[PDB]
Amino acid sequence: GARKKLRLYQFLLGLLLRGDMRECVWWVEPGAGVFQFSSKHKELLARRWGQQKGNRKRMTYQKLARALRNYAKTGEIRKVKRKLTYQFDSALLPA
DNA sequence: TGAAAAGGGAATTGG
DNA sequence: CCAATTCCCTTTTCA
Ligand SMILES: *O[C@H]1C[C@H](n2cnc3c(N)ncnc32)O[C@@H]1CO
Ligand SMILES: *O[C@H]1C[C@H](n2cc(C)c(=O)[nH]c2=O)O[C@@H]1CO
Repeated sequence: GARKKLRLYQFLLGLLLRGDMRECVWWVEPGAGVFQFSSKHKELLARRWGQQKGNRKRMTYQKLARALRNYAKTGEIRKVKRKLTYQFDSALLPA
């Protein structure tokens, strides 16, 4: 009996779709899947991610961005050439 | 002028 | 052994 936990891209996509923590992350170009983190309030979302996963240490945005870097391999999220800006693969977005 | 932002290697670990 | 987590290292920017 192995318990399921959220993946980072799901956590973030759920935040965006529901308009939660809109002070910490927001759509920049929603039709294109492009979103961006708040420069001042991103660590609050980071801590919320750590709690969500029940990790032993406090989650910081450095460790969160470090995690996002690995998605370059599988392609669910890529970094965009804009400050604290990222992009979801379009197969995660409606038509 | 140092915090922030951007990369990175790799050992680790819950499940 | 995935899917991050954790820790540490770098360079570049600019507020
Ligand atoms: O101690 C040096 C460096 C520091 N300082 C702060 N902001 C600076 C900019 N924009 N250019 C150069 N030096 C900067 O103050 C002293 C120089 O005035
Ligand atoms: O492919 C490897 C790793 C895999 N493995 C090992 C262990 C200890 C575990 O808990 N899960 C798991 O999938 O088994 C193969 C042999 O070690």
